[PDB]
Amino acid sequence: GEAPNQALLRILKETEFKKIKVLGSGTVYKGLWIPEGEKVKIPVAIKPKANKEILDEAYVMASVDNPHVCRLLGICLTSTVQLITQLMPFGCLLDYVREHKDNIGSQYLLNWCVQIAKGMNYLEDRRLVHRDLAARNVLVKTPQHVKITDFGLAKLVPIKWMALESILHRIYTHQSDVWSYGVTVWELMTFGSKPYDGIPASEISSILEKGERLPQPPICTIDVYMIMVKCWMIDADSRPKFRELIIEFSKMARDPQRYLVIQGDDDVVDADEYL
Ligand SMILES: C#Cc1cccc(Nc2ncnc3cc4c(cc23)OCCOCCOCCO4)c1
Repeated sequence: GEAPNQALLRILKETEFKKIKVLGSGTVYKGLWIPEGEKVKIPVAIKPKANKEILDEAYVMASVDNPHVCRLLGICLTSTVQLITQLMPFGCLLDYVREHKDNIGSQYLLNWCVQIAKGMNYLEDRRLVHRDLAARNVLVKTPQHVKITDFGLAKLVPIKWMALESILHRIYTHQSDVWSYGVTVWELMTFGSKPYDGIPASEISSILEKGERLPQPPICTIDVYMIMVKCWMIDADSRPKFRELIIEFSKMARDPQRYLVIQGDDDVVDADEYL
């Protein structure tokens, strides 16, 4: 009794877009997409067995439409399978936060938390479990506007971001995503620290069983840290809902310095305007 997935799968002529540079290495390039009969230029990222998987990704990305999730613009079916998406010029948020450590205020950190919760709440609406929420998989369109990406694991192994019940019984829920939301917030609040750094993943299951959790980040008031901790409750239903994380961080974002203590407080069209 599910709704029909009427998303459109756009097939792009490879002559419609111009690669311009490698961004990473699986390979992602920067380029420009010029819809043939349209006077627009669109900044884009361009990304058996392997083909099957990347098309699962294309499936998920084409089926989401929300200001805080990356949506597939199209695929190109040439010698290889290329996913074409909105270019996120500032890269992923894990790198971004490490590079600008000394220039990120409480307002930005809390706003990122709100926007990521909105993206995740949207995916919950769409009955989608991301299964790989993490700061590396959140992209930065502008410092003011981040979006969740990498749906290569989503469904309707990153041990250090995973709910305990996922490490134990490979169970995954919107509430196991909340757990990953909490590890991702911890990544941001520590300006990109590696969680459980030095602790091999084999030990993670046991550490979490003894009751250990990531420590309280220096800039974090107990209010913010307490929210993180709640995402790490053993009882998955005792963890916050995304719609609540949105609300709580919204409140905090209205007075950020009360919640984070930080020393120093032509013819181009962005994809978001190409509908
Ligand atoms: C289709 C598709 C698809 C599916 C999953 C992930 C991505 N990934 C991306 N989507 C949009 N824009 C990006 C911009 C990047 C980038 C990756 C991007 O590479 C991060 C490495 O750091 C370089 C920093 O350079 C600045 C810009 O880099 C694309």
